[PDB]
Amino acid sequence: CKGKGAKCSRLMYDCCTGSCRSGKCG
Repeated sequence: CKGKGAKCSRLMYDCCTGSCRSGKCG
């Protein structure tokens, strides 16, 4: 996963916190 605030993609839940937030994990 990525650290909340890490550029993510369309939507593939790759955050360590939750989901994407405006293109940034969160």
